[PDB]
Amino acid sequence: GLMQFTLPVRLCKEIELFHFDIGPFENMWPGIFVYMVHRSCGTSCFELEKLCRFIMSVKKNYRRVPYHNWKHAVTVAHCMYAILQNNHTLFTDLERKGLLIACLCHDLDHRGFSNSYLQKFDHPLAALYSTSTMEQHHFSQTVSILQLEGHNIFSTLSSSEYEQVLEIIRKAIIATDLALYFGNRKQLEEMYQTGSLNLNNQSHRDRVIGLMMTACDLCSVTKLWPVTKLTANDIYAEFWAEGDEMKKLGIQPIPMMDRDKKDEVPQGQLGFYNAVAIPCYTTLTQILPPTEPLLKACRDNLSQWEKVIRGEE
Ligand SMILES: O=c1ccn(-c2cccc(OC(F)(F)F)c2)nc1-c1ccnn1-c1ccnc2ccccc12
Ligand SMILES: [Cl-]
Ligand SMILES: [Mg+2]
Ligand SMILES: [Zn+2]
Repeated sequence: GLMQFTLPVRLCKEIELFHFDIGPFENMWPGIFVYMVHRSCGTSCFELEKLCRFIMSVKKNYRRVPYHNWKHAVTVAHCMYAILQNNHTLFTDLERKGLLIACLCHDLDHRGFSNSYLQKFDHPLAALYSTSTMEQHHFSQTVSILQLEGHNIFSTLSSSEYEQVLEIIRKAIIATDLALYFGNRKQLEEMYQTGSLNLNNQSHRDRVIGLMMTACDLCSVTKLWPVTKLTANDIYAEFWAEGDEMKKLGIQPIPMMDRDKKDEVPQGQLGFYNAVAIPCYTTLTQILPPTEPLLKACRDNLSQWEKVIRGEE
C-alpha cells in the first residue's frame, strides 16, 4: 500500500514519451507495467499480489515467435499508457483499468500466423470463429487466465462493473483485427468532419477506443528510426515463415510474405505507411489532439523509408 514502484532516472523520464523503447531486459518488463498501472489508474485499483500473478501467467501464455511475443504485449501497453496520460480527464476509472489489461492480453497465444493462413490450413479455431479468428482466441485466453485461482484482479468490482470492464476488454481486443480498422477509421473520419462525433454516445466511445487500440498496436512505426528499422526485421521474419507455410499448402503467398521478394520490402513499407499508418494517426490526432507526437514520428519514419528506396540508406 505504501510500496511504490520507481524506475531508474532515464526510464522515469523517457517512459512518459510516446517513442519509449522498453529495452532488452525481460525481467524489468513486469515492473515497467505495474509502474504504468499505478500512475495511469492508481495504486489502489489492483491487489499487487494478484496483479503480479496475472502478469506472470499472461507472460507464460505468449510464445517464442520473432514479433508477436511478450515484448510486443508490453510495448503496446506502454503506448496506451502514453495516450491515457496525455488525455487525463477523457476516460473513466474502468476504461483505464481495462485498456492497459486489454493491451497486455491482445495477442495472447499468437503463433505468428494471420487469420488467412488459419482459414486455408483449416485450423480448428477457424471453425470456432469465422471472423476475427485469432482475436476471439486472444480474448478467450484472457478470460481463461482471469478465472485461474488467485488471478481475479477485478475481484472488488460489482458483478455489473466486472461485466462492463470485460466488455471494454472484448471490444478492445476484437478491434486489433486490422481488417475491421479500415471501416472504423472511415466512420470516425465522417463523424469528425460532419461534427456529429460525441464522446457521451457509448457506440462513439467504442469506435474511438477501437482506433486507440489500432494506434497502440501499430506503435512500432512511431519509434525512433533505429528501433522501427530493427522491429521491421522481426515483423518480416514472421511474414516469410507464413509465406513458407502457404507454399507447403500449395498456395503462392502474396509478395509481402514471400522471402524470395525481400527486395520489395522498402516499397512494401511505403504502401503500409500511406494506406494504414498515416491515416490511423492522422484520424487519431483529429479526435485526441495530444497524440500528435505519434503522427509526427510516423511521418519521420515514412521519410526514412523513402531515403532507403533512393539509396541514401
Ligand atoms: O510493417 C507492416 C507491414 C504490413 N503489415 C500488415 C499487417 C496485416 C495486414 C496488412 O495488410 C493490410 F494492410 F492490407 F491490412 C499489412 N503490418 C505491418 C505492421 C506495422 C506495425 N505492426 N504491423 C503488423 C505486423 C503484423 N501483423 C499485424 C497485425 C495487426 C496490426 C499490425 C500488424
Ligand atoms: Cl495522471
Ligand atoms: Mg493481433
Ligand atoms: Zn498486436
